[PDB]
Amino acid sequence: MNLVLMGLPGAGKGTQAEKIVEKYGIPHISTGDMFRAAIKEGTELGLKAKSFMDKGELVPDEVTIGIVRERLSKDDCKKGFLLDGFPRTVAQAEALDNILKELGKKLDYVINIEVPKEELMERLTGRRICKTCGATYHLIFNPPKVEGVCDKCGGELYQRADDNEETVANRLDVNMKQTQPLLDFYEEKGYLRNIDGQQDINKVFADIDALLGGL
Ligand SMILES: Nc1ncnc2c1ncn2[C@@H]1O[C@H](COP(=O)(O)OP(=O)(O)OP(=O)(O)OP(=O)(O)OP(=O)(O)OC[C@H]2O[C@@H](n3cnc4c(N)ncnc43)[C@H](O)[C@@H]2O)[C@@H](O)[C@H]1O
Ligand SMILES: [Mg+2]
Ligand SMILES: [Zn+2]
Repeated sequence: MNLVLMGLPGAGKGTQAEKIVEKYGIPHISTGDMFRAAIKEGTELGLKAKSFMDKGELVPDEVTIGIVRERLSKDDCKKGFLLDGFPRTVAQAEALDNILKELGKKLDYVINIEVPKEELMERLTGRRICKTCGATYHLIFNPPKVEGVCDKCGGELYQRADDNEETVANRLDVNMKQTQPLLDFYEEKGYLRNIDGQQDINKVFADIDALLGGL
């Protein structure tokens, strides 16, 4: 099961990834998580990635493609993987097509979670994230059981630094620009599937899981 999740910032990629992982346990490969970890530990690639992230810009394609190519070469990706947030440019999609050729592999689906851009700033500025397990919640749209507390592991919820209004405006503009050409690229391959991201979280997943049924 070789999958890509795509979607504009705040459409609900991470939320659906956790469900897909919870049910199928395929590795979750998130370029955002990889960069964020690189930052936590002060590698030079991490420190250079931070300046783009802080501004809501994309990290350059060469860097991103390099780390994905190395990550997909591991034994845990031999039977399946869930790419989350990569590709997000056509150039990344071309790279991925060729990385996969090198490995003797092919994508099964690119799952695009669609939500109108005009709803998305609200989704990110109100997001709260578990410090321990990374599960996400939203103060209005999807709150936790107890204010301040993750329902999964009990950890404390924080605001991600790039979920600032100004950074969010730039992330939506940057990703909007990249999205239509990427959609066209995969629509031509035949394995792009669009999911209505406006529905409730379980129903979105239901729609995704209809596709994943043939493992
Ligand atoms: N490939 C690449 N190339 C170059 N640079 C790269 C890169 N990948 C990453 N980067 C760099 O790293 C940065 C961060 O990238 P990354 O971490 O990938 O962020 P992103 O793509 O902006 O996605 P987000 O995590 O913001 O949103 P999400 O859709 O996953 O939302 P969630 O499920 O939490 O949901 C959002 C909110 O909505 C809520 N919610 C979700 N679903 C629903 C629903 N159905 N109903 C109600 N509320 C919902 C949630 O509770 C939550 O509060 C980039 O800006 C860039 O700088
Ligand atoms: Mg995410
Ligand atoms: Zn948690």
